[PDB]
Amino acid sequence: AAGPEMVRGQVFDVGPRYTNLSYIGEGAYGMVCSAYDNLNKVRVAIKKISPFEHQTYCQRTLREIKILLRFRHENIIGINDIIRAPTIEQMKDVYIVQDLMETDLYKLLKTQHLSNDHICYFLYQILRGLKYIHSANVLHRDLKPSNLLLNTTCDLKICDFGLARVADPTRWYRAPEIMLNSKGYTKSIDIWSVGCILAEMLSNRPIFPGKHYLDQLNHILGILGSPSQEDLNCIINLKARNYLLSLPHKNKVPWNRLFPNADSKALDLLDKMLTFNPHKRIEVEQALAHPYLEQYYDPSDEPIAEAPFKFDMELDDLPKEKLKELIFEETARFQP
Ligand SMILES: */C1=C/C(=O)[C@@H](O)[C@@H](O)C[C@H]2O[C@@H]2c2cc(OC)cc(O)c2C(=O)O[C@@H](C)C1
Repeated sequence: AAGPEMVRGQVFDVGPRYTNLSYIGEGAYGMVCSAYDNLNKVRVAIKKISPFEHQTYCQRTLREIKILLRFRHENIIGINDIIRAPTIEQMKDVYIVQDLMETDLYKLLKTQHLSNDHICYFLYQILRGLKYIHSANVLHRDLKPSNLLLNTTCDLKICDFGLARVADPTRWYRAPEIMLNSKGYTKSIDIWSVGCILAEMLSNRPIFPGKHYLDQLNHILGILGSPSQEDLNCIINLKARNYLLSLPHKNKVPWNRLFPNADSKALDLLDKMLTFNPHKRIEVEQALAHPYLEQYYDPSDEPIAEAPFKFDMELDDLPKEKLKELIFEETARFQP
């Protein structure tokens, strides 16, 4: 049929295996289409990426592929297949094939009230995938509703691991310690994000929607109030600590005034996730065992990674041509 299929001007060269192309999205260098996998007789999502001229875009691509080839968990989108040219010279583009999901949490939150069972079930599933990621000693680092994919039966998968890193322990879902001291290197960063997502499910409305960089921190303290003395001591960067002190006092807005209609158990969980001090922040295993998730919590049915990562390339500084090379090698699993 014709030649290489074309979607909105962009070449989508996915051989005869995948046909019936239909546009879904365009997150910069990466267009997402749905397709029909003629081998497996299913419909799939296919992401086209062209990272090879940007070290950063190569690092995200390598990281995502490396991680996701190694992960196997129901609440994490897996990689079915990767398509690419037989020679690194001709490898200009990379197509990642994954399960077609039906919607995402962001989309879903702009159209629907979530019943408490649903919020509970989505939360559960987020935390279940998170437990597996963290057992692998990996930080997602970019949890937000658009990275939470949903099917018609409410199965939830975590997506986009391009910012993931081996733990070294949008702006709206960023832990405050990332704004404050180092480049945020604890698992509690992900828990924070999940608190933001929880709050968003409770009200259909982002909890800390900072319009600019320092505003994000004002939204956070607007709600949690000024950090306590002990909490100030965890900000160990000179300029951040002093900045915190230069801020006018702020009251802690109680959770039931922001969410008058929420399950009080959900709000208790929310509190522990949206804890300023990262050391006092609830961890994933305790989050799952919280009373709020009582009906889904099943630790015999919450797999962990068999072995934790410890990255065989981290601190990169690798040139693009080198990253491309590893991307070529890691994508080789899938070549004829
Ligand atoms: C999953 C990570 C992302 O890129 C997200 O930002 C995601 O929101 C993008 C979104 O296009 C995907 C998408 C959309 C639908 O229909 C709503 C179904 C899908 O299966 C996917 C998908 O699989 O996204 C993957 C490729 C990336």
